[PDB]
Parts: sequence; C-alpha cells; structure tokens
Amino acid sequence: DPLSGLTDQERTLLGLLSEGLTNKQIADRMFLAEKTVKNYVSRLLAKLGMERRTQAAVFATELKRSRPP
Amino acid sequence: SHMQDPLSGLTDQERTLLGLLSEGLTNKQIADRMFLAEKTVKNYVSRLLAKLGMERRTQAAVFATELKR
Repeated sequence: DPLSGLTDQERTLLGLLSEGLTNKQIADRMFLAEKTVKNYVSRLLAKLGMERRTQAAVFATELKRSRPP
Repeated sequence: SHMQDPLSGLTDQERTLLGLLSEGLTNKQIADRMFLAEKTVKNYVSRLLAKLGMERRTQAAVFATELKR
C-alpha cells in the first residue's frame, strides 16, 4: 500500500501554494531548503496528476470549501 | 460600496482571462480559446495581475476560484 494520499507536509504545501508563495517563501516558512520544496512540489503534482502549480492551487481552494478540516 | 462586484474595473476580456486562468490553462491554451496570440495573452495576464494587485498567476487563479463560489 503506497502513500497515495497526501502527507501532512503535502497538505501544508497545498495550503501554502494557494497563497501564491514561491518555493523560497514556502521553504522559509517550513524551515526547508528551497531545493527540497521544489522537489516536494514536483512529487505532489505527480501524485495528483497535474502539471502546473496553478492546478494544485485551484485544487487546494476547491478542497477548502468542498471538505473543510 | 462594500457590495460592489469584486471584478469591478476589469474589462470583459480580463474577466474571461481570469476565468480561464482558474481552469489551470496555459497561456497557449487560453490563446487558442480566445483567438489571440500567446504573446498577447502573456501581456494581458501581466496587465490583469497589475490590476488585481497581485504578483503571480496562482494568486489570480485562487481569487477567481473563490469568486466562482
């Protein structure tokens, strides 16, 4: 059984992408290197079957309202 | 007023651009749908973002998604 859903960091990453933060800004909030965030965004997009940041951001937005935490 | 259309001051074309941005489309994809050159859409996106007081594509797509609900 692979980790097919989102980890806690991936959920946070989704939320921060929806604020329009760049990888460097995200990294600054997560205490990570920018290259790590870039790699995490790539994995997250791949998992979700999307190619672009904006798609993930739109999916995050729709999720916040369709199924609030 | 506080009740004024959040899209106030955008042209019809900028509103459409906004709506298509929020579908996750590329400049080329938008251009194809709007019968515009891709470079023209790229310029319009920058002007749109200027108008919205935003720096990045993702921010526009999220704002539009929010408005759609």
